[PDB]
Amino acid sequence: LWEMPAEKRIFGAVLLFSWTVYLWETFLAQRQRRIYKTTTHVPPELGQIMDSETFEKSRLYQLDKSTFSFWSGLYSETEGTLILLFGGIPYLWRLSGRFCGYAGFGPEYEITQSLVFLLLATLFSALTGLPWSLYNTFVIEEKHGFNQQTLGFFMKDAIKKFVVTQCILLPVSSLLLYIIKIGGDYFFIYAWLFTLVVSLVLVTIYADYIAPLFDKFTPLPEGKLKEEIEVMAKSIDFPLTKVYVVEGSKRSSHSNKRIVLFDTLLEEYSVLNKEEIKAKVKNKKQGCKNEEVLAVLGHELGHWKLGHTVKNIIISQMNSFLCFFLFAVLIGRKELFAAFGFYDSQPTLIGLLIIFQFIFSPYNEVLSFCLTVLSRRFEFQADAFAKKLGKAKDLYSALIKLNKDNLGFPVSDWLFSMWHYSHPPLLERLQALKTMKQSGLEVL
Ligand SMILES: CCCCCCCCOCCOCCOCCOCCO
Ligand SMILES: CCCCCCCCOCCOCCOCCOCCO
Ligand SMILES: CCCCCCCCOCCOCCOCCOCCO
Ligand SMILES: [Zn+2]
Repeated sequence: LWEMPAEKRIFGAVLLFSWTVYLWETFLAQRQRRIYKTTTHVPPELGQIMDSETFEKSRLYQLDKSTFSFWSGLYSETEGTLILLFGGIPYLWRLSGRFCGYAGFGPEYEITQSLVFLLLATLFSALTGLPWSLYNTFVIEEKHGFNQQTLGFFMKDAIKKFVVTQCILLPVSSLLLYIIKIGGDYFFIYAWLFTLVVSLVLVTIYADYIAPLFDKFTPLPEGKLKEEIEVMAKSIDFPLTKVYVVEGSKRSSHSNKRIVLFDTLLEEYSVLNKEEIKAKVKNKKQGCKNEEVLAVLGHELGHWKLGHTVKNIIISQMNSFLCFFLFAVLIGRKELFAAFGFYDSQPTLIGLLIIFQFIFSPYNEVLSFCLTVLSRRFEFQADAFAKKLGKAKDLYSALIKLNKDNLGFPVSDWLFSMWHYSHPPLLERLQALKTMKQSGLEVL
């Protein structure tokens, strides 16, 4: 192994790391699936939190998602393994060159060929994802009562998302690739700065110019909820401007500056809210009453007051800086390219692909995991901020009702949930909302 050629050590290590992660995640998923199969009546830590009918409905939902997840993750690991072993990436590259030369563009036009590759690669991935997304939407989600869309809506939506993605992706990619080629030895600072500016622009225009292409937004109607939101926002110096409702119910009954609220979150504005004896119980409808929406807003506004959003932005740009720096260190190493079937050329984009996705693999995994732990910490802090606003009782209630409307299963394997859950389990959140309050607490 030591004496194995570097190009073989590189390829082998990327592929073995892939398989290792996949086996670790298959192991974890099995432990969680076992809980769905095993935990067949409500535990006593939970009598007050779910009734037996909702519990079975959630267990059955989550178990179908888990089975679908096993097959998706097996197909995805196989497809990736086979692409790597049989050179699908050099193949698609050479195929992109072939399109270029029948349009009169020779190999010297590398960025052009790169943009063709970007189009085909994203198309391929879009196409191979489509059977799975259709099955999840029109079998799993349909079966358990959540899907609201037709196939025609689904396909209209998919094409529009793909087109809009290309409209932004390709021009931005031609420039970033140019910048990389024309800077140096400090090109990576300008590469980093350009991606920061693109990221800033995109985030600044998304609400007005991209989001309304895909969803219907309407102002929250005048009433008691609109006014309590305004009071709360003032109370924390939040410069609330307008409250909008997004008609998520065009897609799904699931429920999740400006404030935007899903209509499925709102008992009295959900579009989806608008028999042998009882009949009456068939009045159990979706969304949260107003005092619950407010506590959830209290939580969301905690992410703002506590500066979590600013911390996430800083983390992502420091990470982006670090990766562009290391890309600069590594991109002259011709063995990295040869590992993946690029012998006669070292295209810049192929370089980004290999270094950011393959070589940086272990760092990407460690960082994902670190961000997941941090996320859990921020969620407890946002819950605690709503407690501090005086809304613990309503947030407690809110989390139970949303868990029910979305059929969350509130028992999890501790290892699976440590690895995967960006929000702490429901029961851990409810216990935290029950604790005491405040005095001096100056016992540092
Ligand atoms: C290459 C295309 C692959 C197509 C995707 C199939 C995904 C397989 O997952 C199936 C397992 O879970 C599905 C559960 O939903 C069906 C419920 O059937 C009714 C049982 O009462
Ligand atoms: C020679 C080292 C192999 C030890 C780890 C086994 C990896 C198995 O994971 C495969 C899972 O993905 C399905 C597609 O890959 C099938 C080939 O795996 C064979 C591993 O030699
Ligand atoms: C993990 C805690 C989740 C709660 C807060 C979510 C905050 C969103 O953070 C994601 C930010 O990433 C997008 C990058 O934005 C680019 C802005 O560019 C910087 C301009 O100076
Ligand atoms: Zn939160």
